[PDB]
Amino acid sequence: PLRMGGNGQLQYWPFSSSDLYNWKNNNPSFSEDPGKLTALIESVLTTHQPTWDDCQQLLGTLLTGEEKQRVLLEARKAVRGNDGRPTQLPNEVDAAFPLERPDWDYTTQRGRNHLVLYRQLLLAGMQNAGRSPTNLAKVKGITQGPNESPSAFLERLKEAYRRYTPYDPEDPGQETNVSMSFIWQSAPDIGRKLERLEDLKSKTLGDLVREAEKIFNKRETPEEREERIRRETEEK
Amino acid sequence: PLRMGGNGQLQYWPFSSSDLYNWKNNNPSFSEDPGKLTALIESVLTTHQPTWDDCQQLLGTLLTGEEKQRVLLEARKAVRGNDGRPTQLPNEVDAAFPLERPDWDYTTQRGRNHLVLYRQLLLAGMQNAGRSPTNLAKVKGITQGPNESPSAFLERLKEAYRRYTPYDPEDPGQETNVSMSFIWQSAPDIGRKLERLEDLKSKTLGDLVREAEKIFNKRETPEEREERIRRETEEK
Amino acid sequence: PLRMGGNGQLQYWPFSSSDLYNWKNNNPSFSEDPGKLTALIESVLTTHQPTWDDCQQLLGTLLTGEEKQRVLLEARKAVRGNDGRPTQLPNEVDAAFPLERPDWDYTTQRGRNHLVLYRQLLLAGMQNAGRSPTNLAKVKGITQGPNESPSAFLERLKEAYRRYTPYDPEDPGQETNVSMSFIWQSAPDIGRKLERLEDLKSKTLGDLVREAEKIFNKRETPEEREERIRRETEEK
Amino acid sequence: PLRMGGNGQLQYWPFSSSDLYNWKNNNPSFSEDPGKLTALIESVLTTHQPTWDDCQQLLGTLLTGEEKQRVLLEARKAVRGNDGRPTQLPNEVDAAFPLERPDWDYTTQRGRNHLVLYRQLLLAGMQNAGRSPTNLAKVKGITQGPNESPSAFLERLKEAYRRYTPYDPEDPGQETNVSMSFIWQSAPDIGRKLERLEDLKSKTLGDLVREAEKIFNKRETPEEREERIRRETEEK
Amino acid sequence: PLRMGGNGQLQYWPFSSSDLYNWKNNNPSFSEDPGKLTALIESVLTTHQPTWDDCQQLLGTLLTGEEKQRVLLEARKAVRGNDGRPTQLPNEVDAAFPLERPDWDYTTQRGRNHLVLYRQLLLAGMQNAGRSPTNLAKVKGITQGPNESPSAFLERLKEAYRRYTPYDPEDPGQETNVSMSFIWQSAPDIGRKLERLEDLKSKTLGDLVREAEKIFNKRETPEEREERIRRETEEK
Repeated sequence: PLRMGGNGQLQYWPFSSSDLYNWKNNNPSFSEDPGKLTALIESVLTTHQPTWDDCQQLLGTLLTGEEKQRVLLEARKAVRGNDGRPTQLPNEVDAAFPLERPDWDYTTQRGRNHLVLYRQLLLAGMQNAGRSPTNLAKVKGITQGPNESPSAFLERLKEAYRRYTPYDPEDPGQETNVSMSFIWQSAPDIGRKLERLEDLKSKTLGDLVREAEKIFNKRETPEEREERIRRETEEK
Repeated sequence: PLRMGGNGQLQYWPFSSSDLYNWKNNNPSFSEDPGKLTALIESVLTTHQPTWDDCQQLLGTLLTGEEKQRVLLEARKAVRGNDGRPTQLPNEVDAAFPLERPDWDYTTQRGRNHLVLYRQLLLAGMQNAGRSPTNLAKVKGITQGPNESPSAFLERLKEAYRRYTPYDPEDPGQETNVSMSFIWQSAPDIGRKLERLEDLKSKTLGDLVREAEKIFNKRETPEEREERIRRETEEK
Repeated sequence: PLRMGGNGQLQYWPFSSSDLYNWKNNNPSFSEDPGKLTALIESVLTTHQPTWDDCQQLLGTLLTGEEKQRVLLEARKAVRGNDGRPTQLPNEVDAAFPLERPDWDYTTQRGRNHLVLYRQLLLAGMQNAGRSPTNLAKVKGITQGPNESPSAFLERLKEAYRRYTPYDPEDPGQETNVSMSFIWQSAPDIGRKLERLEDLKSKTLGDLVREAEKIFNKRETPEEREERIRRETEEK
Repeated sequence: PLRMGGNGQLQYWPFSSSDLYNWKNNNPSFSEDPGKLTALIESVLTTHQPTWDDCQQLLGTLLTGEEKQRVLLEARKAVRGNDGRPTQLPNEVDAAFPLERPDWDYTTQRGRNHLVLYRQLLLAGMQNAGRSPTNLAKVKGITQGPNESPSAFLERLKEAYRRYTPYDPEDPGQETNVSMSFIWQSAPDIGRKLERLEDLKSKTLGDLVREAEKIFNKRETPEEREERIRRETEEK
Repeated sequence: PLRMGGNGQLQYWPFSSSDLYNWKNNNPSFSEDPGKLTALIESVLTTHQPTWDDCQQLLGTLLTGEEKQRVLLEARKAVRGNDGRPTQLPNEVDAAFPLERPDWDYTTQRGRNHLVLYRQLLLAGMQNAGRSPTNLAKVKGITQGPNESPSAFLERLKEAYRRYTPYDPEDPGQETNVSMSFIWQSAPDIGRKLERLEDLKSKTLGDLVREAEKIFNKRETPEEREERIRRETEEK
C-alpha cells in the first residue's frame, strides 16, 4: 500500500496478511459471484493505492490460478493506444499492463501515472472476466425461511440476482421484477397478504419490505400460541 | 480515517477490514435493533473522522442494501437550507449529502466543513431510519435463566426495551417500569423475595439488582444440596 | 489513545475495536470478578493514555449499563475538594468527573491535568464499585481435577479467593490459609502425601507446589499401568 | 521488518506475531509442499525487508527444526566466491550466510548489501531444500467432488501437480497433460461430455473449464428433479 | 514497546493485546515446557525493547502467579555486584531488578542501561526458574501415528526431549540418542526398514528422516489397496 505521508511524500507498507485473508474469507470466490471480489478490489485499489507488487498479492490471494489468468488476459485486452482504440501491439500492451515486474518508481509522476493506468486496467480486466453464467432457477430457488426476516430474505434474493442474472436488482427498471419475486417467494402467509395489499402497483420494494415486516413482526410467539392452546378448553 | 498528524496536518489511512467486520459481527443488524449500529457509527464518525469514501465503506459493510437506502434517503431528508428549514431543492440536497463522490479536499476548511455536515447528516439519517417496530411481547418474554445472574438478566431486559419499545430503559422516568418487569420476570425464588422487600417503593433498579444477587449468591451449590440429601437420613 | 509523538507532541488515535473486544472476551464480567477488569483498565489507563471519549468506550464496552452506572457514581463520590476532603458540590464534582463531554484539550497542561485526575477517579470508582459479594463455598469448591497440574489448580484456587473472598491470596499473611486449602483440595493421593511432609510448617506455597508436582509427575502413565497389568500374570 | 521512512531513512519494526502465525496456518508445511511457503517467504523477503533476526523468526516460525536445518545448509551451499563459483571456505561461507547474529548495520550500504545477499541465499536455500518427493498416484487421486465446481477442482488438481510432481501445471508445455487429467478426473457426466467436444485438440485448459461449467451449471437442481419425479405420473 | 523513531529518538507504544494473547495461546504454559515461553520472551525482549511496565505485562500475561514469582526471585538472585559476584544486598538487588516501578527514563543513557540490565536479568530469571522436571517415560511415549509424517513425528519427539529431559535434541552429541529413539518409535514398518539400512551408523538424523519418508511416501493408497483386493480374484 501507499499513502501520502505527513511530509508530503508517498510512504509504502506491505499489506497485512490478515487483511488479505479476511477479504478472501468474507467473500464468495470470483467464479461463484464475480461482483463481490470485483467491488472489494475496486475499493482497495483506491484506498490502499497498491503498487504493481501489491496488485500481484491481491490477485494471487483472492483469485485461483485460472481466475487470475482470465483477469490478466482481459486486462491486457483492455489496453488502448494513444488513438483511444484497442491495440494488440506487444510493446504497447506490455508497457500498460506488464506481466513481469516493471521499473515504476512511485516517487515519480511517470511511475504514478503508470500505476494509475495499471489499476484501471486491472479493474477493467476483472469486470470483463466476470460475466457470471446466468441461471434463473437459482433466483427462483431463494425462498424465505420460517425464521428469516423479510429484509434478510430480500438481501439473499438480491444476491442471487447479482450472481446468477445480468440484471442489477438495484436498478429502478428492475424494481417491479424484484418486487414480484419478493412477493412470490416470501413465506406463504406473508406473500398472500402482500398480494392483497391495496394499491399494490404503488408499493415500492421498501414498502413491500415494511408490509412484510408487519406480518412477520406479528409472528405470534411460540409461547403465546402454546398458552392459547392450553387455555383452549375445547377438548376434541 | 483521518487523524491530526505530528506535523499539524491531517493524515489519511483506510479502515482495516478487521475493524469493519468486527463491528458488523459484534452487533445485531440495523433492522433488528437500529440503536446498536447507530451508536457504534456515531462513535466512529468522531474517532475515525471518516471521509466520504470511508462512510460508504461503513454503510456498505454494516448495512444491507435496503437499510443503506433507507438511511441515505433519510439523510437527504434531513438537509436544511440556510434558513434552517427543510429543503428538497436538488442542488442544496446534493451539495450537503451527495450520492456520488464529491470533490471535498480534507486539507481545506471548505472540505472539512462539508465532511462535518455530511457526518452529521449521516447520523441523522440513521436515527430517523431507525424507528424499530414496537413489540411488547418481546419485553415480556425476557425471563431470567436458572444460571443467569441478575445483572446479566437485567442487561438482556434492557436490550429488549431498546430494540422493541420506544422507551429508553435508562431514563429516570422509566425506572419503576423496568423495575416492575425486573421483579416480575426474575427467577421465581428471586421475584417472590424482591416483591416482599420492606420499603419496596424506595428501591432503585440498582438496589433491586443487589437484593437479587444476595438471593442468587445464596444459590445453594448442587454439591451442597446433594451432601445435605445424603446426610438426610430420613428414608421414606 | 494518546502517545508522545516523535516531534515531542501528543498524538491521538482511536482504540482498535479488536483490542476492546479482546479485553472483554478474555476476562470475566465486572460483576463476576471485579478485580480482573479493574486491573486491566488500570493498566490501559496508563499505557494507552485515553482521553475522556476513550474512557467512555472502555467503560461502554467492558461494563454493562448497570455496572458502568455504579462505577460512575462511585467515581464522582471519590472527588475531593482543594482541602483534600470529599465534596458533593455539583460544580466541583462535575469539573473533576464530568458525565458529559468536557472541553479538555490534551495539548494544554490544563487539559492534561484534568485527564490525569479523571483517570485516577475512574480507577477509584471501579475499585470502590467492585466489592464482590463473599462466598466461601466457592473457594472450598475448587478441587484439583484428575489431569490438572498442581500449578494450574493453584491458579484456579487463587482466582476463587480473589473473586469470592476479601483476602488477597498473594498476601504473606494469607500463605498458610491458601496452603491449607491447597493441601486439603488437591487430588487425594497428592493431598495425603503433602500432609505427611516432614517439617510441613516450613513449606512455602511454592514448596508445596513443587512437592505436589513430584507426585503428579509420578502420574504412572496409563500405558505403563496397562503393561504392568498385562505382565501381572496373577489370574484371579 | 524495514521500510523507507518519511525522512528518507530506514525504519525498523518487529513482525506482528499475527502475521507470522497467519502465514503458518494458511499454508501446508514445508515438507508437504515446499512451493507454498517458499513463495510466501520470497514475497515477504521483499515487502517486509527483514533483518537477519527477522529472518530467524520467519524460519523459526514457519519451518520445523529439521526443515530449517536443511534450508540453512542448503543456503550455505549456495554461497559463491568472487569468481562466481561455489566455495566451502569457512570465512566466505560465514560472511555471506552467518549462523550467528552478524554485526550488519542497515543504516550502512555495507549492511544493506549483506542483507540483500543473505535474503537471496535464504531463498536459494529454500528452493534447493524443497525437492518434494514425486508421487503420481497423488495426482491421479484428485477427483472432482459431486458438489465441486470445475474451477475449484482444477485448482486442487494443479496443487497436486505442484506438490507431488516436478512439473509446473502452469507451464505451456504441460497444458495438454493437465488437460488430460482434468478431463479424465472430472465428474463422470462432465468428463464424458468434454471428451466428446468438437475440435477437442483445440481446447485450452480455460476452454475446458468453461465447457465443464456449462454442464455443471446445468446441475438440474434437486428441487427441480424432485418436482419432475412428482409430476412423473408413470407409476411402476 | 520502544523503537528508534525516524527522528533518531526512541518512540513508545503499548503492546497490542492481540500479540500478548497470541503468544500465550500458541505456546505451552511455562510449567509444562519452560523453553517455549523463555525463547519467545527472549526474542520479544530484543525486538520489542520493552520498558519495565511492558515487562510486567509480558510476565503477567504469559505466566501464572506462581510462575512469575519464581521467575522474579530467580532474577533477583542473578544480580551481580560491581565485582561480578552475586549479591543479596537489598539496595543493589532493588536497583538492578526493582519489584516496584522504577524512575527509569528511556530518553537517558542511564535509563537505557538499567533497561538493558533488567531485560538481561529477566531472561536469566526465566532460564533458572525453568528446570523442568525430567521424565524419560514421556520421551518413550512419543510414537509415530499411522498418518503422521516422519518429519512431523521427529518434531514431536524433539519437543518431548526438550520438555522432559535435560538433553538438547539439537546438540551434535545427542544425535545418535535421538536417532535411536526415532528408529525405535517410528511406525513399525518404517522402523524395521530403518534398522536394516546399510551403513546405518553413517546415517544422520536428516538421512533417517529422508529414508523414513521414502517408506511413508510408499503409503500404498487406500484406494490402491482396495483396487488390488478387488482384482484379487483368489476367492477363499
